[PDB]
Amino acid sequence: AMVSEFLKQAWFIENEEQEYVQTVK
Repeated sequence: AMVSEFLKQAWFIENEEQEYVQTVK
């Protein structure tokens, strides 16, 4: 079978689940 774990997000990227480092306040 062919999975699309990378394609299921490659086109869909939410800011909430985006790549970013934690910055203090």
